[PDB]
Amino acid sequence: MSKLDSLLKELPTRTAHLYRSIWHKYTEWLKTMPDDLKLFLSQKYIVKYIASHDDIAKDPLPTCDAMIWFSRALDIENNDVLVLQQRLYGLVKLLEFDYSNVIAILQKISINLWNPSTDSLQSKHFKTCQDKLKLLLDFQWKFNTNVSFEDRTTVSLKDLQCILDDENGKCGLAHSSKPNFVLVPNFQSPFTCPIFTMAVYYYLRFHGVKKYYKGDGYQILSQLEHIPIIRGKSLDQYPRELTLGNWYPTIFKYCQLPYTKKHWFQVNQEWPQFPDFSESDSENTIGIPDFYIEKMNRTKLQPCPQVHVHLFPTDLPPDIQAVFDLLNSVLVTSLPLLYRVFPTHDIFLDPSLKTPQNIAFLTGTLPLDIESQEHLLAQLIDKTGTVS
Amino acid sequence: MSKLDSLLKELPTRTAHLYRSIWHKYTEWLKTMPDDLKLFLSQKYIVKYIASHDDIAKDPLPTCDAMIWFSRALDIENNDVLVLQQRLYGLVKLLEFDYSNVIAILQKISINLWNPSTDSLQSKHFKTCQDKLKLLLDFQWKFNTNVSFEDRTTVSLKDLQCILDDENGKCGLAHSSKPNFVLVPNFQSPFTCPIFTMAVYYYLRFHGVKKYYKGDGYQILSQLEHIPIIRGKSLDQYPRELTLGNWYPTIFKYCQLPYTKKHWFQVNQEWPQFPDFSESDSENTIGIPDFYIEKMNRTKLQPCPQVHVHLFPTDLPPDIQAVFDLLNSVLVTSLPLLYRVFPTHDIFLDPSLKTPQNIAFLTGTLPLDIESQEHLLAQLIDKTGTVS
DNA sequence: TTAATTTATAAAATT
DNA sequence: AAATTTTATAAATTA
DNA sequence: TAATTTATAAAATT
DNA sequence: AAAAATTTTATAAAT
Repeated sequence: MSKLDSLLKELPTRTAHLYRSIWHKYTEWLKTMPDDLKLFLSQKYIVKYIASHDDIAKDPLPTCDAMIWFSRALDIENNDVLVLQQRLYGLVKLLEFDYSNVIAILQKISINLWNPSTDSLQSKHFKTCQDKLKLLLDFQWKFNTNVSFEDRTTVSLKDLQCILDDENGKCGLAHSSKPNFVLVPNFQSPFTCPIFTMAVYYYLRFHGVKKYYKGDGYQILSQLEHIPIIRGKSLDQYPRELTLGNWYPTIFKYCQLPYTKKHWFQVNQEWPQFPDFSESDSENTIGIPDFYIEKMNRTKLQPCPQVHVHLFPTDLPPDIQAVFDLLNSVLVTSLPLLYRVFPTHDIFLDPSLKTPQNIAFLTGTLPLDIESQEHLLAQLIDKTGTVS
Repeated sequence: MSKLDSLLKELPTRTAHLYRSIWHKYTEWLKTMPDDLKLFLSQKYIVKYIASHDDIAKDPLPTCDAMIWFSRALDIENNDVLVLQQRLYGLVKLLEFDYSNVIAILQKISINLWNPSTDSLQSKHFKTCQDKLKLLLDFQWKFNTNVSFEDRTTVSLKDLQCILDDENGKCGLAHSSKPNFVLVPNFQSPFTCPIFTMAVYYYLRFHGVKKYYKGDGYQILSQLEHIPIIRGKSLDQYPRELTLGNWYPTIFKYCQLPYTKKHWFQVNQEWPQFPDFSESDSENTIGIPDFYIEKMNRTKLQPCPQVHVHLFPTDLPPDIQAVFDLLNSVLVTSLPLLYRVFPTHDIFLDPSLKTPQNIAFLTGTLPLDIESQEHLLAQLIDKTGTVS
């Protein structure tokens, strides 16, 4: 703006200068879109700019400081500008944050929590594979989505919205409600995948295993208002906190990793987060740019594969169906692997998996060669009957 | 060629056709290069083509086969064609291979091997930080280059050639001789960098530590004909096979990871490998395309950071000097971090490090914020006096 | 020296 | 009909 | 019993 | 410098 220039005198020549340059770029870019004072600055465009330029992406900060300046250096609400700042720092923490460190904590347990044979733990909970899978689902969930606990128990499954977009090659489970997050399938590492986890856990939870553990039945998906993602004693509620706070150290010991409750029961800020916003498109999914999702779920976005085999019901209210079809897809996709590693898993004890056919496909071609999961196995403390 | 077409008769229509297209692409691409038959199929051009196209690179296989066909489907000598196959397959592993898995073994070890205090291990060996580092260097070295042990003992460090190219922003340690490999600093993860470990190691080898144990001296770099990348009892020789073979399991038990000797003392095929070839440029380093090096060293390529501090001698034979100055750069770059984590480390006991200045910067800026290294630490079995 | 908080123990209530 | 999430409550962590 | 890994007995250097 | 100790060499045991 004509009136703007005068306000860069007031600044040290050097920075006033960089800002001039940044500015020139961001505009000369912005001339690439359809559509003059403030609306030029809104999280959407600044974020897009920053993420779409490697040059900028690697070193975002001076750009961010610039934008917060230009913003507050214009008429923009103080709160507002600061919420911007929040989002911008979030964006960095995302871009820069290297997961390559945190990962082995994920790996370390995920595997040890899948292994149906754990001798080393006498602990009453985790007696079944369902207790295991419940906990691990929670944790994998926090790890990927970075969400508060209490918020974790606030989310009703019926709220969940399947993302199947084959136009753009996308699939996931999104929540646009109070917690704001998007989960994506990792097909290259099923075990560390929170959905594949939820798929197994949900098969045992609902279908149940005949002649072992009563399913809850899928009927209750109607007669019930709130359908917790993981179920405590009562059908309609998430497990109580402390309970979990007990389950957690029990596994962290077993895996011999140091445990801090605050990490998993409350938002972890050294860590990345999803923005907040008060059905998808090429570059974004629910409200969220895809790089956010790919980065926090640490896997490239893919289209839902099509299986022919249905372990989950095909008859169901339209709302939940798309979900269960997704869970079917992931489950059926990676189930052969699970069978080659932990054939001793509870899920395989259902007759339904005992049919000539289901046995046929569990035994057929492998999703990805074993020689891929070698490490992953290396990371547990109880070697099974199958050692490779 | 003219007398080619008739031989695509001979096959399946479909697989004739697929080759026809691969061919068309591939040739229509080569127009793009300066420069009449068998020449045109050479590992160089095929590899460049495959890697330079994301489309192919994701699914290299049909191309690779089509090429082996065309090759043997013209007059090309047998083993020769089979070598080409060897190369290609080696590529494919290189491209597709997921290190996301093998990783935590590296991590989980190197950290522990760094740690000066091992309460959980009694074993005599590795008592000195030297021994631990010796091993750790071997291990990281294999892990990064995938080389035979015997071959590991064949390499004379004078054979080593420092690559500093700041026009393309590259630095590393190269070998064009019998074993063929290139190593690169990982500045993101110094502990998991084999060059950093070789730097510290070397200081503790050559300069030694005052008041504890003898410096080997930087003189012997002339007198001796063969300088083993690490030394056993004798100055001029690599340590014997059985010894290392003793070390290794000792560290893994301590770290509670399984152990297979074949993995570290012989080529591991499941794993990738560098090409054999019988002073870099933009896209390749010794003989080798850069993606090979970035992928197998699992770090982006960068320029050598210039340091104003010299822990290594600035007076030497021109041959070895460049090498050290690299070592110095890595060492001086990452040393503050090591100090903030393991002060207790042997290296800090030298007076030279007790100078008003050397302490001046060891306490100065930090290379990358600690909150970065939380995980890496989380995997050790002995928590030091400093805890975070 | 109050808080606010993660752990560590004792009857109870349900699945 | 057993057994452990659930309350409940205090002890031991801190700030 | 291949062989490939592991432990034990005199020895030789650092 | 003389004397401690573990890589060494070998050699047998065992997987």
